[PDB]
Amino acid sequence: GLPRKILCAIAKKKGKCKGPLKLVCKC
Repeated sequence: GLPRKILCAIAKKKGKCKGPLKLVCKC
């Protein structure tokens, strides 16, 4: 899988960030 920093770039661009990514990246 992709790194949590790279997943977060996509998550905040699409507007879909959730646990654990939301806690990890502070979305």
